[PDB]
Amino acid sequence: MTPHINAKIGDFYPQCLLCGDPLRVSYIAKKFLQDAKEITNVRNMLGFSGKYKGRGISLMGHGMGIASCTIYVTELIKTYQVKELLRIGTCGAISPKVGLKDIIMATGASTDSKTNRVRFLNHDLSATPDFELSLRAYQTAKRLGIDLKVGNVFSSDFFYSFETHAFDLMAKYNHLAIEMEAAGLYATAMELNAKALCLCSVSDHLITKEALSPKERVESFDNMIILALEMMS
Amino acid sequence: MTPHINAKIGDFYPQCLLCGDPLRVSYIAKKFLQDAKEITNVRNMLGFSGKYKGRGISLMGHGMGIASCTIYVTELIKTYQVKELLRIGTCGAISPKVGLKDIIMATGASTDSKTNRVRFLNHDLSATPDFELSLRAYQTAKRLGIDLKVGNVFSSDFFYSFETHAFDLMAKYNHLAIEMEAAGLYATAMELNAKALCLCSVSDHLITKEALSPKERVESFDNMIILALEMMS
Amino acid sequence: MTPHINAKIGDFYPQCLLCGDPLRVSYIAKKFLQDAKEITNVRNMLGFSGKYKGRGISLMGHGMGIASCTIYVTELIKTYQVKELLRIGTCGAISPKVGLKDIIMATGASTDSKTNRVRFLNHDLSATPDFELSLRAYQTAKRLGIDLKVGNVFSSDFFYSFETHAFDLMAKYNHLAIEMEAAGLYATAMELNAKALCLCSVSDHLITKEALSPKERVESFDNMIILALEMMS
Amino acid sequence: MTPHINAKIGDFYPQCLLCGDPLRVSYIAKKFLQDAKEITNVRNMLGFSGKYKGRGISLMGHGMGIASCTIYVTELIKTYQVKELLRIGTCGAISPKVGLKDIIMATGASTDSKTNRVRFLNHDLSATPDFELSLRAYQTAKRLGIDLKVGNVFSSDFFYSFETHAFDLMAKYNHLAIEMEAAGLYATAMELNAKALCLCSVSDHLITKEALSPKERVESFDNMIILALEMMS
Amino acid sequence: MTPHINAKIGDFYPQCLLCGDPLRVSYIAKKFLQDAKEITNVRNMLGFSGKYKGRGISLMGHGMGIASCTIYVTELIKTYQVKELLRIGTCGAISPKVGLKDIIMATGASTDSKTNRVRFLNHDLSATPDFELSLRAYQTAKRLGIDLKVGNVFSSDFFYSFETHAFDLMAKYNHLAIEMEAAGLYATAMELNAKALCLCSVSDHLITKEALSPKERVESFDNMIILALEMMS
Amino acid sequence: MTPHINAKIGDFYPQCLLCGDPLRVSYIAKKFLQDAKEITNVRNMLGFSGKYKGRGISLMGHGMGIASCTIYVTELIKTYQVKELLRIGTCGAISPKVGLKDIIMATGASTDSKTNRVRFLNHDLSATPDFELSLRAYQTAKRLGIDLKVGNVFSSDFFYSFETHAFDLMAKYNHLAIEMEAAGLYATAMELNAKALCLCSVSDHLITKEALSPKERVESFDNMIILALEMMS
Ligand SMILES: Clc1nc(Cl)c2[nH]cnc2n1
Ligand SMILES: Clc1nc(Cl)c2[nH]cnc2n1
Ligand SMILES: Clc1nc(Cl)c2[nH]cnc2n1
Ligand SMILES: Clc1nc(Cl)c2[nH]cnc2n1
Ligand SMILES: Clc1nc(Cl)c2[nH]cnc2n1
Ligand SMILES: Clc1nc(Cl)c2[nH]cnc2n1
Ligand SMILES: [Mg+2]
Ligand SMILES: [Mg+2]
Ligand SMILES: [Mg+2]
Ligand SMILES: [Mg+2]
Ligand SMILES: [Mg+2]
Ligand SMILES: [Mg+2]
Repeated sequence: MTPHINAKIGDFYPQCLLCGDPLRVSYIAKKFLQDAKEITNVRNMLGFSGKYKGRGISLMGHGMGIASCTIYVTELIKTYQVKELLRIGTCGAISPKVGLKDIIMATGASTDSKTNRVRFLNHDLSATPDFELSLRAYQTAKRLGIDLKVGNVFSSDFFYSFETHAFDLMAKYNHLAIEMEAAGLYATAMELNAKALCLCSVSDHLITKEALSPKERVESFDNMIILALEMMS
Repeated sequence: MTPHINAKIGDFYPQCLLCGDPLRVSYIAKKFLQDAKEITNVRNMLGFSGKYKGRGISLMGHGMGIASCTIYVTELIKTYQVKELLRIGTCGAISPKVGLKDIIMATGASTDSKTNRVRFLNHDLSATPDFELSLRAYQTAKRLGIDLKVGNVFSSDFFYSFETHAFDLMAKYNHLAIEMEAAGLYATAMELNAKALCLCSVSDHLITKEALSPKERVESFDNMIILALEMMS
Repeated sequence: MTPHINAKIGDFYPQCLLCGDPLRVSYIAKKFLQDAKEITNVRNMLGFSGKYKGRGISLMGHGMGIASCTIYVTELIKTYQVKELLRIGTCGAISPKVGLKDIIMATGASTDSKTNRVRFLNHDLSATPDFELSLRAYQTAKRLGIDLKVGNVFSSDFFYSFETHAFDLMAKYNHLAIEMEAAGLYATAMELNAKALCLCSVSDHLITKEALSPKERVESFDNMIILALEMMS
Repeated sequence: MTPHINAKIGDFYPQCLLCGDPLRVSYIAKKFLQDAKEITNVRNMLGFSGKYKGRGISLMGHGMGIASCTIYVTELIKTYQVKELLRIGTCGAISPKVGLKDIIMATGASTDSKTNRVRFLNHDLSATPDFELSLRAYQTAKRLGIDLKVGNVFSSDFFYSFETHAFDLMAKYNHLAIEMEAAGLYATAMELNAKALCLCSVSDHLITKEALSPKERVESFDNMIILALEMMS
Repeated sequence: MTPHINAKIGDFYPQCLLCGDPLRVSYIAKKFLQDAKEITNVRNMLGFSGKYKGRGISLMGHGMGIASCTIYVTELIKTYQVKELLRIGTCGAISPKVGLKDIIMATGASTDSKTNRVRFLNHDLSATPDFELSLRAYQTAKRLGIDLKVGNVFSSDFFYSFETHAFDLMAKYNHLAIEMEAAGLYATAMELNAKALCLCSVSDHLITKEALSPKERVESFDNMIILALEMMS
Repeated sequence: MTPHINAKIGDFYPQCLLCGDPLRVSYIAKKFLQDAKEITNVRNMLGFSGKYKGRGISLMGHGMGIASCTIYVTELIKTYQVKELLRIGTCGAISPKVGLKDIIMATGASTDSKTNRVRFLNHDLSATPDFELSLRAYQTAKRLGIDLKVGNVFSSDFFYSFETHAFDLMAKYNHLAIEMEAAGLYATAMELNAKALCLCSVSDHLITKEALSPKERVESFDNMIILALEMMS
């Protein structure tokens, strides 16, 4: 129906888990869902619908960066009637308050993008998640025994930053890590009256240069997948 | 020992309620606190310390606008050891999702100020409250039977706006009301690693133009004072 | 009559002395005026009308920062028919050309605020005083034998600056001191076709670190008060 | 070896064709290359190395938006030593000088992104291709009988624009069409001293609403693919 | 001695009259000065030194636009030791407070240029003249019977404006006319510790569309030349 | 027929060589053209029409800086029907890729001006030349044995820069030299659907501090004059 999704209307459940990497979306479908069906594959951006503990859930890839994420989120809401969007992904830590394998709930997404100024009268849009979803993540993490870290992230247009000298200042202002999509998800969900939240897993520390190995990346990401699926039950 | 506060070091409790109007601060001290002492009065900007249900509580006026708010909040944190700052105040509603008497909890504060661009590398700082405090407000409001509305506010440098044509756009993006200080409170608490939250009571609707009577403004504000004091007890 | 002033129309004389501190406004009324009457007290922001050497003079406090100052100045012009607004206050000197106790007449007010960009097509508004009032201040200072320093000030949204490294640059560009309201007074008076001027007294030197004692502050400020009242006779 | 490309060092030829859609990349490898090997597939972002008329050429997908494109282009140039990057793709025409089927060569890429201001001291970076490549494209098109349209494109962070009222203005300034990556490819190739060029095929007209069927889209895209490969051969 | 001035060190008097049009500079030297010597002519941009009523007077052309004016003013101050710079020129009136043949003294120069943001830490520089010079102009105009109009001008990078819809707003904020150099003269003189002032004669009314004939333009300009020379004696 | 040009309609050929220095325009007319006639001289900004190798050529001075250039280019296109504008000039090198006496073809013109943001929706206009003219310059330089350097220039509002610390960054991004008009010529020709190109000759190296002597300046400029006239023949 859209240039970027070839699902039929109704193929998506009203709650959708989002991730930048469509191969990880496929991995979640195979490992954690029952009866999962591939519903879209335009540009190799895979999405699925299946069941977790008897509950229907959808999964959709969104690519990297605010511009890509905004395209998919816009279409999910406007065309596919998605109401609740839970994004997961990795991030690079910049604060001493977090370490490798930590899960962060982004109560705000700062950015170096111009997109929110374009959307919002050239002023400062404070891009934020839906509070009910934030409460649900916090409650579910308490239930599962997960030490959820809570603060802002910085959504950058740059993976290869030209402003590494500014990381300490961002950490001072309660930015725990850097990723590339949260501000676009939040602003699009705000634009279109939908509920959204971003969780992210610390795979790399940008201050120490320490990184997880491939094997511990998969293990730690699984912990955040389970948090997300449990919160959608 | 600041240009703006003449309290002695140690006169403030670590939890402080903030309001822009020092006469409303004095009203809270007289009506709701026990043994309230006026601890500061530079520029007629009054602050107090007293007890609510046996628990020490301080109150501080902060004046109008981000620049004034920032001065007082900075001094409270850096000189007076204040750790938790709960701002209450009125606001002008701009969204159909709220009406007069509603209490809004601002999970984000957008702004037309340049102050956060000056603080934050000329990028977009998403100014947000402390999550734990927002959870406490949610739980306390539920206990008290308050239908707490949760979303963004827009903190303006203007009371007499030159951009009233933009109010519908702001409301579309989940801005429930306009006030003049929240983004500064939030940014200063982020800067200084303190816990802050803003609650605001809808006194007027800037769109549909309804307005509370002076007698309803008292009952509605009292409702929000009680929420705040119960939160800090 | 407004949310911020509870005077009756007619209570203000057409010339009004402005100061951020309502307690200093009261002090001027009691020390320097005859038959002074308190005409407003909303938010503890006092204003008065009285006589100086047989001539009617009003005084009004305006709080701290551009947003606070703009609210009061807007209402004084639009509602209370004030035509001439003479602001006094303290400042932090940044130029070697001034020292403690000097009085500065601001022939321009630069700013880090975004307010003038919002007002003025996103361009640079050169915020300036009324020329007749500047001439009167210059002539009155000569008459009184005051060495009036004439240059720009920098009106900042920050008392606790994040840009102290730029003070020398600002002084190079003929900024003699920093305060927090002149640019808003000037822009509002420009907006509404009224006459405004700001004088400020050097209470502290931000470069040399020299500072007046509490008692020296009161004595030098009196010299400014006299200059101002004399220009309004 | 890089986070977004799992090719071996040396798997890329120094000439690489780029496209946002990795499924079109795989289509090109299957239909136009001989002995094509899939050399990378992280995030389902496919790249290939194969031969066209006896010469080795590589293909790489880059996703949607400047941020995504910049990631892949940076890694291609640095880790994989790619020297010539020829991007093809579709675009939405905004000018009367072009229509469906037309191939545009972008001698400049304007943008609503902030990325180039971040890169370029907050000034205006004129993002441009390598001139020798643009000359090779012009000569190859002439030899093949292609009526190459030459002008600027506008690279937007938005597929769903909030500024459709501005399309006529852009077309007046010689912007023939809108796409989402050219300015990022050009800025990154400038940063890293590599040769880049963007060609795009008009598949939709955003003014008139002309739109090609899936069959015409394939046939018109083939003409661009052949132009690109002939340029590299 | 500089790339733009071929005068010898010492050829300029410390007082210099400035004008954009070097042909008008030559006209002033021939008609109003005694013993006038042409001291510079690079790029046909003429300067002179002569006598007016026994007093040494220099004249220098500066071209059109802030960037051109800035070049000449910088060299006059830094290399040729000029201390006082009095600019005359024409302007396009935008205010009902002025009409054809009026002389405006610019106590502020607003601008659409980025130059002052580049100079002034990305903030708003309020570009203003030296007050002593403005007082001398006021007194001299009174002595000569000239009804000098006093307010801001808007210095634009555009003669052929793209923002004519904004002229009324500019006029509301006390901008009497538009020209193209004042803000650059004022900022450069502030930078380099020199005394500057701009006067301009209304040659065309941009609102009412009134314009002066070629012959009328000459006679009204003479009145401003005499004012400037009388002020410099 | 305009405020800045007093030629009659029809006095300009449709191809015009442009230079900032009207005395250099005069020098070109007398040394390289046959039957040259002065056609305009407002503000001493000279322009001529003559023949080179039997072919009609016009020459016009445009002064210094984007604002001055824009005035003349706008009038030449809109009033005098000029269709092709070839600008020559000097520049200050900032890249190791170029040295004194090198001729640069500017395939893009970056800028610190605000003019293109004002023209272009506050976004980034990539200011570029006409491709056919650039091909003609490239081919003509090859024919004449000139080693034409091809890259971006930076068109600045400043001859005396406040940002010399950024020169290396701009060179990294393929900016070979700094001048002051190219971005304005390019934006105006794009605005008005005309063909433009800028060549510039390195007179000074801003990094190494090398400079040409006065006689070297004339001799090296002659080589680019011949290049330009040859491409117009
Ligand atoms: Cl390690 C890492 N991860 C992510 Cl998600 C990033 N986003 C921007 N820079 C980044 N670095
Ligand atoms: Cl009614 C109302 N209240 C507040 Cl606090 C405001 N701030 C800015 N505009 C406003 N309107
Ligand atoms: Cl000492 C001093 N006084 C004032 Cl009024 C100020 N405004 C901003 N910084 C300041 N410092
Ligand atoms: Cl049809 C179309 N195609 C592309 Cl590539 C676009 N980019 C931004 N808007 C767009 N519209
Ligand atoms: Cl009539 C006229 N004169 C001048 Cl000096 C101008 N500057 C910018 N627009 C203008 N119009
Ligand atoms: Cl040497 C030199 N030449 C030119 Cl054309 C310039 N433009 C800006 N700075 C400059 N330096
Ligand atoms: Mg991820
Ligand atoms: Mg309030
Ligand atoms: Mg004060
Ligand atoms: Mg594409
Ligand atoms: Mg002039
Ligand atoms: Mg030149």
